[PDB]
Amino acid sequence: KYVDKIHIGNYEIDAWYFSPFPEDYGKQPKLWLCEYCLKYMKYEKSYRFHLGQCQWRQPPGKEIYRKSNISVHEVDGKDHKIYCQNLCLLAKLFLDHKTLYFDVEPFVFYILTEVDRQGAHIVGYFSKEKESPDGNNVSCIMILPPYQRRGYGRFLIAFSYELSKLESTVGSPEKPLSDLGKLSYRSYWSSVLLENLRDLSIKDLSQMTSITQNDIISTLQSLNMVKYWKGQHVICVTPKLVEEHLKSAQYKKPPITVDSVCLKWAPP
Ligand SMILES: Cc1cc(-c2ncccn2)cc(C(=O)NNS(=O)(=O)c2ccccc2)c1F
Ligand code: NA
Ligand SMILES: [Zn+2]
Repeated sequence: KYVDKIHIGNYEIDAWYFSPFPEDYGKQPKLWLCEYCLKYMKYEKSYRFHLGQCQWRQPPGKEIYRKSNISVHEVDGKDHKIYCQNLCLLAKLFLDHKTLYFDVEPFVFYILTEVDRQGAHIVGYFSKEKESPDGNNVSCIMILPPYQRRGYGRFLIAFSYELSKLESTVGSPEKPLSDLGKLSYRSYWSSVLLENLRDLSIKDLSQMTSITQNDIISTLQSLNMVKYWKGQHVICVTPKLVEEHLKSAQYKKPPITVDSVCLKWAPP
C-alpha cells in the first residue's frame, strides 16, 4: 500500500504516482507534511504538535528573488540534504519520470512560494544539475496540483531561462516532459518567440532567449513559421501573422512576470 493522499498546509492532495516514502509511512491512510520544512508525518497528532513547534516560516537557502509576495529560494542539495530529499519525495507523487530522491547533492533546488502574513507557502519548484553535461537548465519541474494552470509553471519556466541568460548559455528541460509540462513549455516558447518577432535569425532568437535552436525550430514548425532551404531551417513570418497568433485566445491570461531587476543571483 502506497501513499495516496497528503495533507500540506491547508490542502489535501491526492497522489498521482508511487513515491518511495518508507514502508510504514505508505501504509497510513494519509501523509501529513509541514509546508515549511517538508517533514512528513504519519498522524494528525504528530502533525499538530509539529505545527506548534516548527520555527520555519519559509524554505531554507537564500531568497534569490522577491517581487511583491512572489518569492524564489535557492537551496543547495549538499547544504540542505534532508529538506531536499523531502521535496523530492513530495514531487515524485506528481512526477512519473522523476528517478532521483535521495542523491540530492548534485542538484540545486529553486523553491517557489506565495507569501502572506503567516509565511512563505510552497507552490512548486524546479531542480537543476550543478554541472549539466547535456546542457539541461531544468532537471525536474513540478507545480503542486492546486496551483497548476495558474501562471506559476510559466513563471518557473521563465525563471529557469533568466538563470540561463545570466550564465551566458542556452538550456533545455531534461526529457521526457510530463503531459502538462510539454504544453507549458510549448506555450512559453511560442509566447517568448512570437513576442520577439513582433518587436532576427534563429541563432539570434537563441541568444536573446537562451532557448536552444532545436527548441526554437520545433516551436516555429508547430507555428508553421519556418522554411527549409538546402538543409537549413530559416524563419519566414510576416509581422501580420505574428500578431494574429499573438492576440489569439491562449496568450490572454496576464502572466506573473519575472522581473530581472528583482533577481539577486550571480552565476557559479
Ligand atoms: C512545466 C510545468 C510542470 C507542471 C507539473 N506539475 C506537476 C507535475 C508535473 N508537471 C505544471 C505546470 C503548470 O502549472 N503549467 N501551467 S501554467 O503555469 O499556468 C503555464 C501557462 C502558460 C504557459 C506555460 C505554463 C508547468 F508549467
Ligand atoms: Na487532489
Ligand atoms: Zn516543519
